[PDB]
Amino acid sequence: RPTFYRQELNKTIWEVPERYQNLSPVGSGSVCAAFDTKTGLRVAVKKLSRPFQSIIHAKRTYRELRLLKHMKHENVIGLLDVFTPARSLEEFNDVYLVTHLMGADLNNIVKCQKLTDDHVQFLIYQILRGLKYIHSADIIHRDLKPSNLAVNEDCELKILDYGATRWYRAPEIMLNWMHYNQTVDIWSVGCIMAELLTGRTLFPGTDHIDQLKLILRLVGTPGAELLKKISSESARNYIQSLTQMPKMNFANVFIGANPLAVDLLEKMLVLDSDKRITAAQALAHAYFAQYHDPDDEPVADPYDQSFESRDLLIDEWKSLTYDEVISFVPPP
Ligand SMILES: Cn1nc(C(C)(C)C)cc1NC(=O)Nc1ccc(Cl)cc1
Ligand SMILES: CCCCCCCCO[C@@H]1O[C@H](CO)[C@@H](O)[C@H](O)[C@H]1O
Repeated sequence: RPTFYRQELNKTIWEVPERYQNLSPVGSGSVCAAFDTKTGLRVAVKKLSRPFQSIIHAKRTYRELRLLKHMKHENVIGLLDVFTPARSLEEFNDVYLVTHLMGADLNNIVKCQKLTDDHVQFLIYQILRGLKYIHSADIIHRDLKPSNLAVNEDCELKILDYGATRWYRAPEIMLNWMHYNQTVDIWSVGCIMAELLTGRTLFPGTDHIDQLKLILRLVGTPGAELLKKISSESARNYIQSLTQMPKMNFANVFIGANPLAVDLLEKMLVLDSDKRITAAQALAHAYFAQYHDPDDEPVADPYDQSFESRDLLIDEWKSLTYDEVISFVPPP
């Protein structure tokens, strides 16, 4: 066990190994930047907020650790370290997660820089590349947005989840469809890409209902073949109540964009989640011809998610989380 030192950052208490120094708050779980004395690189340390307060927090904590420990991809957050100041399972109450500090997030990059088409190609390719991997483990991000994308000075990108958000969310979520295919993340990609192309939020809704109305104005109210799939009659005529919108021609919306980008946007921003391009299909799209390599777009090892169906006690979840901390092997 390393020696742990205590500190206070925004009234919050931080006990970390001496390995990490110059802790400076970045986010509020709360996130600090730090200097890793072992490797000489800048890291980000997230302290989990009250990780075992309820059964639901506790399962979420286990979920987070298990997830991060599995992610081993260039375009997805990777775990460098996980620690607790506790020496036993009995004292165990805090969890800290360590990852490589990429200098900025995608929102704080697009806030001034007008990106070129080549930027869009490369940034979107990377998002789709990490998503191909995430999807292959049967994981859905569910909250993809520019603030959940870390970018370095080479415009290399990693997908993570730091934990309006609605601006990038699939319409079938905001209407609790329940199901969700993995192309909910593809909808979010379309929203991001559109914004990288125009420099403007695509659907900047003021609230939940404005969000949906802005969406329908672009993509149109549901076609016959979509309505054909709606099990619930309540839902079916709630939809058939809303103003009947024609689908917009995207070429007439993204006026000066690369016609291949417009074509890809059309395949991503389809209302019917069954008709949406997948991550793997999108990688093979001609828009990314300069970046696509079918032998360097890897998929994930099998990910055992059976815990998700389990209903356990706080101490059980807590205990399983502790085992995962102890058994952690850092990357090379
Ligand atoms: C919950 N979750 N889901 C994912 C995906 C889906 C991208 C693999 C990633 C994560 N979790 C995180 O990305 N967590 C995290 C940990 C430390 C820092 Cl400094 C920032 C973020
Ligand atoms: C305004 C109404 C637009 C929302 C239409 C939802 C289109 C998605 O379509 C549905 O999505 C589910 C996602 O889990 C799939 O599992 C269903 O089988 C599919 O039919």
